Amino acid sequence: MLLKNAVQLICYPDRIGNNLTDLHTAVEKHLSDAIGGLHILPFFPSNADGGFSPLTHKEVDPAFGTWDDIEAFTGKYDLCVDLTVNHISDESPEFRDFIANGFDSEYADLFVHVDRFGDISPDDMAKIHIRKEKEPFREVTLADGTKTRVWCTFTEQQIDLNYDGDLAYRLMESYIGFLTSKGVNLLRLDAFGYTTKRIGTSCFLVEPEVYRILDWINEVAFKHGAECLPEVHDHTSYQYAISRRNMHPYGFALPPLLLYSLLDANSVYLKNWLRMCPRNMVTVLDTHDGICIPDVEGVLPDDKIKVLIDNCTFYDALMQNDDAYIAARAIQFFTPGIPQVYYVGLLAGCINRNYYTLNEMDEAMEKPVVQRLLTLMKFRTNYPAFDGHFELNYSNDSSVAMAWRHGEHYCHLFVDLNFNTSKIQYVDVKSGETRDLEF
Amino acid sequence: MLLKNAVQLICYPDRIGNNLTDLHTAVEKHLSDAIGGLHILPFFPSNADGGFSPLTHKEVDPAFGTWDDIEAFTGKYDLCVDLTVNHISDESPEFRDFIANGFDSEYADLFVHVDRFGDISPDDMAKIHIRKEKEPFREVTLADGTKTRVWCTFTEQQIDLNYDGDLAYRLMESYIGFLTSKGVNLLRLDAFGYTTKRIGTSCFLVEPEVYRILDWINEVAFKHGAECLPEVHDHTSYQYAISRRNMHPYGFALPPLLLYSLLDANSVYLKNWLRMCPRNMVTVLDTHDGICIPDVEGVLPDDKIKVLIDNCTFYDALMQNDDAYIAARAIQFFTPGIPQVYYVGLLAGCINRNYYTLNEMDEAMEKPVVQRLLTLMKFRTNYPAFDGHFELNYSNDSSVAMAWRHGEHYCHLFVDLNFNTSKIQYVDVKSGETRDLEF
Amino acid sequence: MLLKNAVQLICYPDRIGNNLTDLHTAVEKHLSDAIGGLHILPFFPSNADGGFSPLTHKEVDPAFGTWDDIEAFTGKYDLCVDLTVNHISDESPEFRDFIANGFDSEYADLFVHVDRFGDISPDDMAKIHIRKEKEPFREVTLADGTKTRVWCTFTEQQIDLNYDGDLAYRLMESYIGFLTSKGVNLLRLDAFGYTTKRIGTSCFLVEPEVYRILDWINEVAFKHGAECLPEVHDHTSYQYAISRRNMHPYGFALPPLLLYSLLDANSVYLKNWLRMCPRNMVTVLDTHDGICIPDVEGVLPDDKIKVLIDNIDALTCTFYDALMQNDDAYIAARAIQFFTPGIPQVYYVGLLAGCNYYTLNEMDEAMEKPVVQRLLTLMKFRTNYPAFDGHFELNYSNDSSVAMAWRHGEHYCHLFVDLNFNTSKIQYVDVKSGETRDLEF
Repeated sequence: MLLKNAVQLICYPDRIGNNLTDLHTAVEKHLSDAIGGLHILPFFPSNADGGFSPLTHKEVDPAFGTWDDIEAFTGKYDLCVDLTVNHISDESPEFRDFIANGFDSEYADLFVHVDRFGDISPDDMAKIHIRKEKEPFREVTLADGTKTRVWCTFTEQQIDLNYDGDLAYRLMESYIGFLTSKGVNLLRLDAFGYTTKRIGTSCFLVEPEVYRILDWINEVAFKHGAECLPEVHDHTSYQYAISRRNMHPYGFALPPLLLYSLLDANSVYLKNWLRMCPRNMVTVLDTHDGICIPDVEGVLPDDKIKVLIDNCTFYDALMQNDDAYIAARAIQFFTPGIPQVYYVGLLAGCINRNYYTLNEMDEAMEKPVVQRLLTLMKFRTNYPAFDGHFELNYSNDSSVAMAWRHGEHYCHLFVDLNFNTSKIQYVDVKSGETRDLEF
Repeated sequence: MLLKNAVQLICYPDRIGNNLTDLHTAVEKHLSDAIGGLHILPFFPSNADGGFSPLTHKEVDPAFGTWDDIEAFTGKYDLCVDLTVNHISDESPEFRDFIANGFDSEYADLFVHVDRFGDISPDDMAKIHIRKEKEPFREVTLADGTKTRVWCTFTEQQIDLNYDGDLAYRLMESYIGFLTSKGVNLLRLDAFGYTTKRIGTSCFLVEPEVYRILDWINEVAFKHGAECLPEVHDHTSYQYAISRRNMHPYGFALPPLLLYSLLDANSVYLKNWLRMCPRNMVTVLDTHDGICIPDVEGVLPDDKIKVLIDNCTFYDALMQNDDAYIAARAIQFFTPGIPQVYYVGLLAGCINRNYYTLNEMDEAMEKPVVQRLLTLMKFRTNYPAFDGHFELNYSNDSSVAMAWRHGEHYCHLFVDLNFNTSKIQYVDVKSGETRDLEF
Repeated sequence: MLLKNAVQLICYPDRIGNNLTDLHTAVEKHLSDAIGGLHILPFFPSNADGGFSPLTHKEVDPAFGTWDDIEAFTGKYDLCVDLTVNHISDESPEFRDFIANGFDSEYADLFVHVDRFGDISPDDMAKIHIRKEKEPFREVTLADGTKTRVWCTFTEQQIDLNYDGDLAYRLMESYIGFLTSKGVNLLRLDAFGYTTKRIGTSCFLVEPEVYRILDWINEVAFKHGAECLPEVHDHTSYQYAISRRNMHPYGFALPPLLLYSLLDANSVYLKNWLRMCPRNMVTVLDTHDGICIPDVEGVLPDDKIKVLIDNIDALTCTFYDALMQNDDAYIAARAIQFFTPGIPQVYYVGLLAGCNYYTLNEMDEAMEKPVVQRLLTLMKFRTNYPAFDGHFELNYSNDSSVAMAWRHGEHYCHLFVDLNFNTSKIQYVDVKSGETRDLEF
């Protein structure tokens, strides 16, 4: 549908070269026919958390470039961008206005006021699903000298939005409209699970509230020509729930699943997942965040997870073994969904966030393992069979056999996990013969 | 779509009363507005395996009744019937003709000839997925006095069909056409996984062969006004694969999942499954076959399965506790899909295959627990909300909260697993008020 | 031809002093009555794997010395030397001729050509017992400019020999002849398990081919006055099969077994193993490889292996280090090793209490160490006291101690190890005076 069924690049704005212009130089020079889109990590004005505390989604942080540097991509490549639906910076225009004007501010109902709930019992606090070990409450000093408390799931420079009120949905629709006008196809919804706040609950993925919030955003997105990629790290059950509301789940189960598969030469759990895997997902191997274990619970039994845990750029977990890494990307790419490749993974780097100069990328492109990866990326991005249907094939319990078919076009992946071998056969339509991809 | 979204009765032809006429008497007397369909277990001429060795699918075994006794159901109730796609009786017209006329018989290519494969290595035999501990080869004496071997997965009176040849598909289309002409809506495909025979493979669910076989039958069924219910007992991954080819999977994960849930007062794994559960499934709690464990692998962790195993009509596994049983049916009925109720489960019986006289059923209907179950069955079969959408609600880890919505119509199930309590609230549209179902 | 029942030194040619002559000087100065033989690690022309890729077994690398420097040991000492039966260098004359002349070379059938089979199924690839994570196949560029593939289990400079053909047996009998002419008593058969290549199989320890190849090699050694020490790292069952074909297995079960015993003060599994242990084995404690787990499966239960593994990864671990550099524990392990039936080897680093190259002065220092003097006292006693030449009698003990004894007529010696306090006590019978006396170590 709306998006190109092609490889996407996950990248920062400023870590290949220095800015979006240098980024655009790198894509055109090397990746012009290997990717059909980019996920550019947060590139708005921000004041904490590596970019996830945006003052607004309506500005490019001038450090990275300008909206014209963004639109240079949005005529040839899909564009995936983060939408921080849970929270906005305390330095945002809206929150500074609440600080100035107190509860008389017209943006007051945009934030969550801990005082509405009343006294929250210990039992209700114990239900809250949060990683930090402080109460998720920031007490702020207003202009008048009063002290009120707002909900704060993350760092204190991040103020959560109020989805029992109305302003939060207007603010998001404004962001989505403007972002989509700039050429953004795909909205990665960051920390969507925390948008549901209800005392007595987990305040995380509270059902079915979470899906009504999620349905509303998707419709706003669809009116403006964009699809959604709701990102949550929890039981895969939420990935199928996302998938079944016409949104893109993450294939967060795949990376740890392949690590186990390759390290222990076992395809039983991988094949079972491919037979089940939620569809219309965006697949990753290495992210901008790293290793997440709860995403593979149930997909991989607890004993095999322990094996995996007992035995981080994705390349390092395979012990910098090129054959293993190439086979994992091969498997990822034939997995149903849109494959993302993180930029450090493209350059076979060695904590998960490195800087490259434009010379350093050209050098890294010369690496044998990287040329093998370009060959896959071009093939996955261009060969028409991937636009057809997935048919998994019978294999023994130490190998994986994956195929795609779209009319005449047919290609077949075979990975022997015992020897990390990658073999792709595809149909050259023009000659009608069966050919071996050289990678 | 084609089927009624209502409770179905799984029953034999001759175990409530003596035959299909007595069966029809029982449904009308007690179940006329509580079920929308029936799954009548094999009722064809058969010579082994409790009815799953049919001489033909074109005859009612006169012991049970006639096709007019069948059609008495197919004007008011959906009709689900077994189609033994893997094999037919050795006493069938087709196989006796092969015995008589040897390989000159025009039905010879309807069966699998072990000699085509050649010598089958030990390694290839070790791949075969079979329960019996004999080689799946029957050596038969022909009329001429020659001895040839045919493939035989089950008892020797069951001869497997050949889906590398052509006659097998004609025979099935003939069966489906005639069965559908008699009013059959739904074809339970028995032992479909064994139809794929290929040396070097498991000869069970061989992918993607199994789905092409499965797609073909579904299309034949759709031309003749019927849908399919492919029954396989293996990893749930096959249930999602079935579901994604416009066919009905079984919810074989649910029964052991509820047993664990109720016995250990834990909803975490149940809720995760409901959030994921394959859609358009047919749910059971007790079957005509009994306990199957591999259907809950992954759905329930290995440690909790051991708990379940360490701690059979479904009523007995709950220790004949009515509240627990009623709550399990309540949970089953709000689970997405078409709910089947096995007849012994309807009558709260106490190995999974009992006979009842027409008096004995009337008495069993008077049991308090059975009246509670009728109330659910009528509600699930008639209340319009189930025709809308499933929305699971937040609950603690010892309770389950399930709801359906279809316009104004809304009903909400809450089960406390600690006390086996069942509470249903629904919207009475006529008065517009919220009411409690009394059960 | 029967070997001396005495301690043997495992050592490099060039890491004590500068060369084999300095080695010989060091041996005579300190070890002349403490060892009855030497296992000199590979000293042939080689270009990979630390010496186990020999161009030929018929040359000494001129840096290390000469063949005459080797024969200087034979005459007072048994000599154990590696025979790489599985593979030879790609820079060897035989394979280099294969490079030039293709399949017209008369050395072509000496190597395994992966294309004989045709297509090898995934199921057959998955059967192969191979430790590296590439296919055991090297594709070589021929002189003609064409590309053919030969079987290659280890690094690509190591080309496996073809034991379905005949040339490999001649090549191997040739090496055995030359080695024995220089005085080699004992042939360590390196990577003996991969000699059996057969698609549809593990291509490692393939039975019963593997024993026929092993029996044949044993016979060639016997013609030329040599015995075999077939080295394989797998389930102990293979060690008893070797033992029962009149060859010397390694006691690879012992090191991990003693590590557990000392670390957990438990003699049950050690005693059970000594009661069963295969006969005519050569025992080591630290190898040139380290600690291997499949060598102790069954000998030590899976719960006790995990206990050991948990301790040691907190295996590239010199056995002295695995005992936390505890001198008493190390001496108690060497004592137990020495009373274990078989011929005990001491790796030279273990002799010198290292944690390496040494000069001749440095070895003099290492010999002065109290722990090394205790080890010398053991070695001399094991190499010279006649009771070991009789029969082994294991004694009853509690489950935290080990009681091991040997008897040969009047000669009798008795080891008692308390695993709780790492005490090593040996009492022996002084035949001439008839009294029982304590070895001072």
